[PDB]
Amino acid sequence: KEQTIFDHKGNVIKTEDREIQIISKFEEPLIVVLGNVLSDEECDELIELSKSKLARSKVGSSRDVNDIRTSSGAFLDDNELTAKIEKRISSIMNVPASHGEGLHILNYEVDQQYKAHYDYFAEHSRSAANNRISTLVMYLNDVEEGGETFFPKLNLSVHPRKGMAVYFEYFYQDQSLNELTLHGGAPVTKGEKWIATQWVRRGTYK
Amino acid sequence: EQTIFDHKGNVIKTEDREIQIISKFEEPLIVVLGNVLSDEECDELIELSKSKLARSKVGSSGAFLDDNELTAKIEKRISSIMNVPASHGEGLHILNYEVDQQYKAHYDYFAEHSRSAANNRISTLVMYLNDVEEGGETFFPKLNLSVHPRKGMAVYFEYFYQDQSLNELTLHGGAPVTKGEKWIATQWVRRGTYK
Repeated sequence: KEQTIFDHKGNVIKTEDREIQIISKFEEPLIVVLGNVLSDEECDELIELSKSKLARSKVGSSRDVNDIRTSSGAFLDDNELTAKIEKRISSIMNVPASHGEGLHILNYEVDQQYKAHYDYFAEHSRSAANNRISTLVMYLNDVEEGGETFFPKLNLSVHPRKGMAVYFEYFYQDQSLNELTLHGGAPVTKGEKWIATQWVRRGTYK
Repeated sequence: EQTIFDHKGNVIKTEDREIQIISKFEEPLIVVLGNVLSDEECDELIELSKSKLARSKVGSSGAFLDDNELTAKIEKRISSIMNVPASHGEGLHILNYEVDQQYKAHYDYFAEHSRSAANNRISTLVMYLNDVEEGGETFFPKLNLSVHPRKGMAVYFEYFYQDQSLNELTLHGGAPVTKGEKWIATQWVRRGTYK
């Protein structure tokens, strides 16, 4: 029987540049809370990179490619920081960084809510052939109240904490296990919430 | 259903320490908590357990620690976390696990015909006092949830539901240590006062 993609024994993941803590696991589908994934400074820098990229990509600017408004503008431009972090993430996720879509940065304001959703795409969808297989959500700041990552079919919540992350995979043969990774963010009620996400495809993506 | 544990938001502010709410299994309620004990406090609890043993030997003039300033401070902090007075607690119980030792999964509440059934336990806090190289997870087999040991972290869970099938979902055990050793402190809380 094919084992989980995430393949780590023990209570830490030793990456080239950082020791990540394995905090807790829901065992099937695999959902893993991870500590110390990003430094505080790295969290702050990813937020700043997202803001500065946006401030200079408006209408009339030279590089306002149309697709960035619908809706790829949340992916960071490549630089030495994003390469460093994607390399670390690849050790955590056991999949080369070439399979990653790249660091996607998003913020949630008070009382905003998304529906719970799946991260993988629908069958016969455009991305079905080389679908997403696993996700890493990195919390880039502390949230005074609300903002939990909630898995409603499992009744499991992961609360945001700067530098912490939640990993989950949905590449199971039994499709019901993949559907149990349905998830959304509980509303922020005090503060704001910043996350970086790495979505990993079955095959190479970039 | 309103749980005994009653905390909104992402931190628990006690009188002497801010605790992080890391993750929650919502029913029955299992909460992973960060920053419950300082590293020094973890080291001290272990030392205290060892010093208490070095005095119980034959000819001298059990896992529960004696009451002193350290245990009083910790039980006060724990009482804010668990929303139950420290007087309901059995007191801090220190245990260690060596490589390849295992206990059967079990409930923390007592059987109905137990001497403790009339004042039964209602909730547990397990505090990890050291780091464990490999193994040692706290596992809930009916829920398929594991909490890995991390020095200064804790797992809280309660089993005081009227829906008794929820209490029966809190079956738990420690998975064997395969590298290193595991030290924990546990506070078990009774429905009424105990001490």
